[PDB]
Amino acid sequence: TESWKLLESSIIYYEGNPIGTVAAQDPELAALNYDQCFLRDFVPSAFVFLMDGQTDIVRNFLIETLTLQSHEKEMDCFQPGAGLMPASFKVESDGSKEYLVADFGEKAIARVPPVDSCMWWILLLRAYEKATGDLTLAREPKFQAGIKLILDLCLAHRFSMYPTMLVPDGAFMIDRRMGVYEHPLEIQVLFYAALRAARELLLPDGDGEQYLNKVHGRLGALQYHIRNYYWVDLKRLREIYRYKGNANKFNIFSQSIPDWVIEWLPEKGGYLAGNLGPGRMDFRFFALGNLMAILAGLASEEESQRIMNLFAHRWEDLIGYMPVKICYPALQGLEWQIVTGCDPKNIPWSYHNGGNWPVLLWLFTAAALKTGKVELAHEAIAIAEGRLSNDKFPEYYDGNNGRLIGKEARIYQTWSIAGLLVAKQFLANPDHVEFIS
Amino acid sequence: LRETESWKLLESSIIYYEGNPIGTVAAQDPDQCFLRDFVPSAFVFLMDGQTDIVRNFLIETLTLQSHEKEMDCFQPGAGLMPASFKVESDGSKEYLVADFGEKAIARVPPVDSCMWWILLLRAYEKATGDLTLAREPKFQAGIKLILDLCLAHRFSMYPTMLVPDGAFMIDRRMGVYEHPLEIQVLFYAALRAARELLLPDGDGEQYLNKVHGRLGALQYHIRNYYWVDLKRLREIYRYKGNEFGKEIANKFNIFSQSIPDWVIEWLPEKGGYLAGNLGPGRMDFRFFALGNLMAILAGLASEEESQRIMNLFAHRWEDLIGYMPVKICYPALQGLEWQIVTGCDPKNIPWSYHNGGNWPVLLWLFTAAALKTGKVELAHEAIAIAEGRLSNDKFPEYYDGNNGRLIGKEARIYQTWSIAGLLVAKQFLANPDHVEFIS
Amino acid sequence: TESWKLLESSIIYYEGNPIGTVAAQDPELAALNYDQCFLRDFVPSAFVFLMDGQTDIVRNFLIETLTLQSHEKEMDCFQPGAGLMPASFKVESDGSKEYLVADFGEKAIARVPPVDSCMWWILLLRAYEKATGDLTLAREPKFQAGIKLILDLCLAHRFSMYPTMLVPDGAFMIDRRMGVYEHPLEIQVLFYAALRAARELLLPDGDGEQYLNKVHGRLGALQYHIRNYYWVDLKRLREIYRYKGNANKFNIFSQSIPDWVIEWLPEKGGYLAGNLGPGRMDFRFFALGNLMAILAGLASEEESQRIMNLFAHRWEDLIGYMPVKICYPALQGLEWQIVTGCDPKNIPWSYHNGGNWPVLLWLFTAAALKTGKVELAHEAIAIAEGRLSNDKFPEYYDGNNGRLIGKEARIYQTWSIAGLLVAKQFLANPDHVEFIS
Ligand SMILES: OC[C@H]1O[C@H](O)[C@H](O)[C@@H](O)[C@@H]1O
Ligand SMILES: OC[C@H]1O[C@H](O)[C@H](O)[C@@H](O)[C@@H]1O
Ligand SMILES: OC[C@H]1O[C@H](O)[C@H](O)[C@@H](O)[C@@H]1O
Repeated sequence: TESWKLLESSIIYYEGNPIGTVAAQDPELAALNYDQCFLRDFVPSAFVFLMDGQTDIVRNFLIETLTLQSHEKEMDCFQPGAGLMPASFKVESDGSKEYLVADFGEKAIARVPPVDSCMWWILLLRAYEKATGDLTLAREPKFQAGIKLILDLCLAHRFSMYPTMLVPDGAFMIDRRMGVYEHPLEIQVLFYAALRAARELLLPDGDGEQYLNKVHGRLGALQYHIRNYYWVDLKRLREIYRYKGNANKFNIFSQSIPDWVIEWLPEKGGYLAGNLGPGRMDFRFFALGNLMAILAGLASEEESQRIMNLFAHRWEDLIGYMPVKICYPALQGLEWQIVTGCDPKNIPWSYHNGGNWPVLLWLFTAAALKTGKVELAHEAIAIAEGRLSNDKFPEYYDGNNGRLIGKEARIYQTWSIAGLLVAKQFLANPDHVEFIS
Repeated sequence: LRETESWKLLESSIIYYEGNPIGTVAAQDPDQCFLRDFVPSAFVFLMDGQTDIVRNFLIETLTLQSHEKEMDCFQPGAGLMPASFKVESDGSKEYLVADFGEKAIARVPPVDSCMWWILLLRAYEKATGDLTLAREPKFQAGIKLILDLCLAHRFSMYPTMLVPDGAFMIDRRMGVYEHPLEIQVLFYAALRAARELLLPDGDGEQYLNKVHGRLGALQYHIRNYYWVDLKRLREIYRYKGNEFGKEIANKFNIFSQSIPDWVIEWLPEKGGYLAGNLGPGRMDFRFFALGNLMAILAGLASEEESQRIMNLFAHRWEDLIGYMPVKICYPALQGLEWQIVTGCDPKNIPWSYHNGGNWPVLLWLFTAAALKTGKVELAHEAIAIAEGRLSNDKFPEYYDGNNGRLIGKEARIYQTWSIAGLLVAKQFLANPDHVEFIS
Repeated sequence: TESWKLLESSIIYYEGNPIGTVAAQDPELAALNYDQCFLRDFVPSAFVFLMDGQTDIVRNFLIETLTLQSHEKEMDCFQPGAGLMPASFKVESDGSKEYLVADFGEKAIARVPPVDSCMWWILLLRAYEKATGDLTLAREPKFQAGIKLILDLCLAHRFSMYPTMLVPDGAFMIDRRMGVYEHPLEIQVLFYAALRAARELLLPDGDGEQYLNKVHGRLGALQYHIRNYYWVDLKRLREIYRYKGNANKFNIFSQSIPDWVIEWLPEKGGYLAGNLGPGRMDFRFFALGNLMAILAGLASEEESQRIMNLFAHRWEDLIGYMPVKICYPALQGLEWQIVTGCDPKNIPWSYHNGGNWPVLLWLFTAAALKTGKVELAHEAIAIAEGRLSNDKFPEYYDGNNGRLIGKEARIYQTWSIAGLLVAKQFLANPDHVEFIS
């Protein structure tokens, strides 16, 4: 079919071998960095290849990125943690020899750190092991060392009383300044998910035993903290609205609860908030964080049900014309200005700021399946299928309900293409959902 | 239909000049004849068969054109028609006095008045069968003088007609300057009429050549650049800014971030409309009813395009028709935009008058367009709504509010074209062949 | 000196001959259309060459543009008036042959019409005749025909009761949407100035006699209308503020007089307003319109004095760090949005919207000289000289007082360079001011 053929065209070969897929195949626009392979972008590609049985590419991807981990990465005589995985890479030729060049954030726009990338790497490594049955790769000293360098960076002692992870703005899939600084849901959910993965991956050698305990320790803390403090429902909103200023551990002034939240939430709906920090709660709903919370089992069974109840009751908002809304609602007017620095790629209901992202369909489908809401997966896929092909698989969609093709969206965006495929594969064989859960 | 209340108010409205009927007053609110206002009145009379008044009207208004008018030490184009005229008595004789814009509030020029004159002449012709009138040397000269002004050479590459703000039914500053839809549509319609009405005799062939050239360029321009639907909207939203060259998509440099949020949500999948205005760096996305409805009747819109406009009305019935047909334009300018665009004009406050008001007269255009596209149920529902209020409300000039719940703030009562509007619409409904006069 | 050498480098040769100067010599930025010769840009260049005695270039410029007038210009099967001069032109090669390509507005951004260009052409033709003493050029049938085609376009009967000229937005030096639609001062002043020029240029043959009368007729009307209706001073503001709604011929609601105007105007200051139309008066101050009104003698003697009194009392606003402010004040916030269509090149105090333009120094100097305010010319030139060279002659400056180098300004902008030169030439020999007056 059309989609498989596009996916194969996106494949990047290195020394005769396939090692990844390009971000997009848009002929008209500037190559920019979309000719590169992004670690976060490759995940849904990997899943298609894993399910198809052609696993070489995923193995090689993991081997090459592990080697990139060891590359030299710096800006102005300062090195980040050694475990840092890159945002993306591409294949360059100096005459006859081929070599890999990575962007670890020293080339990236706004110099954002690709914090979710080392998380996805660990998750994908686990996904690869479960899908193939190849235990050989994770056992090697190289990979054990690489997992450990990541954990060193994650579990490093920081100035905080909480087990969450502190990041600058634009740390995850949202790579632009969007007020997702401090402790955004996505990073915490993926952090948790990566810690869970690390348990089966870490060999319990003398050194490893030290790591597994730290992992198990943080997993517990992290789950308590996210479920008790990030969780939002009407019951919880009533509690927060009545809190005293200066029980409230984060000093939330109830006048700082938005109007829209109260009217938006159905009685049986709920979700994990976007962010938590001193004097601050981000009541914006972030899709990927919430769906992965379901998949990774971070959310409880009821909480998972309440999230899908929320998608059901607020379908136009969160799915509309193109699944899935990245976050809701959009920053608008002056708020857009202060929070994003007048970032013109993120105008209201566009891109990170309220846009609709096809790739997220694969997470929505998995999470719908895990919670038994099959009808919702059918409808979301039906919606996506009706437009994507005709629209040439746009990177994103814009507007309250995703009616517009994204303002600066690239066409033939690989994870949009891969997102649809993976969602159809899950629908055909729901047991494959185990790989991401 | 002559026994009915409306007809009686219409007969009362008639102005007489030396024992001859020449027009109708704007209102009988407890005055003078506006050229644009007379059109619906004329339509009722012609269908009923009283044509002497329409004929006399065209004669008298043609004579006024030749009158010498000036502002200060400068005189404007010879072919300019007046906004209105009235009968002032010497005491010993009756004579006609005209307002060509030199007496008008805001000193605006009535461009549409000339348009409507030509259209009414054709309307006269096609209803009576009388060809003699338009063929008279006087009328040929009159038509030509109007064409001289419309076909005035331009500095720009736009085949549209350049005008100042408030140059049509909206006679007050409303941000309708430059290239407003209504004017372009009536311009097109006036050119069409000029194809039949003009004689190739003498200088006639030279005029027909300029007319035919413009009709094509103008039709192409409006359909390709003013037309708005989701498909087209998606293209514009993805335009890159600051494109320079002969072959480029964004010829008018529209910045997508400037496109309002309401438009995206307002359009139905199967609906569409022609934009309010188009100029350098600007697109007015406001829906304008008279321009859009005339674009259907004059055949300026294609068949599909005409269907897609009526789909919009149906899908957005409360916004466009609501309590009183028909919303003059949507949406209202509000807050700081109303200030900047209208100059804090207290008569055009949000959802009032020109700025989002509902105007009875527009019902006849809506009915005509409904019939022509075969959506009769819409004309019927529209007439039903209007019929239920007007008589009781004493036929107000317009209505105010998002949906026209309020009677117009400064609306005149017993407004003639409000009355005529309803009569015309009913006459079209009874005999849909009468729609051929404006098409 | 540095400036002469830069000016010569800008010179454009055609078939071995110099025919004009490029807009800018900025190496780093995209060539765009700044590699072209703009008719409005060439004027201050021409003046330098006229004063230097090397006049060939100006003669050839006029001959070539006259030929361009006769070129085919259209968009979508519609032709503008035959007299339309182009915005700009450049030299192209098809192998060995060289040919001229013009932009008449069918290539221009936003499709703006270069209405001021045919005006400057006539003015420059007159300037050339007076400076050189060459009466040969304007007498030729070609040039008489060309002047006449322009007049046909200008004096064409339009739907208006006034003698002013109706234009779309972006018709003059301000080539972007800036609320200068309808009847902007600049067009009216230049129109007047061009009509005055046409009197000495038009041969009084049988055909010409018909033209001269129309010219003389319009000159009178136009001057009355501009002086009586556009003129602004406190006396006039008091009159307008007390006007009744619905004496007031343009229906100006006194609540639509801005606050800033009243406080801004000194007792002995005055100016010609930016625009006049139905229900509308643009109280913004536009520099070029006002200065040319002085030069062309459109303004009276006292009115000219009151304009310079205004520059003197409001020097920081209108001159500040870089002469001269193009218009004051800037459109801001929401007003910028509605009026300019969120045009990012025209953000507040930037470019057309409140920017400071070096080129305008040559008009300021001429107008200061004509009115006897020599000290003001010295100071304005002193100010300009201190920055321009070091800044590499930026196209424009930004900010309330022109502290910033213009946001997207090109460097080595020819009319910035030429502007300074012409202003120094005028200061050295004030009798040369006659050429533009
Ligand atoms: O498609 C590759 C990249 O595109 C954009 O930069 C997205 O914001 C980022 O999340 C993605 O990884
Ligand atoms: O009824 C006479 C006039 O009334 C109002 O002024 C309307 O704005 C105008 O369109 C109409 O022609
Ligand atoms: O410098 C050439 C051109 O540059 C910019 O486009 C200016 O707005 C314009 O006035 C000038 O003619």
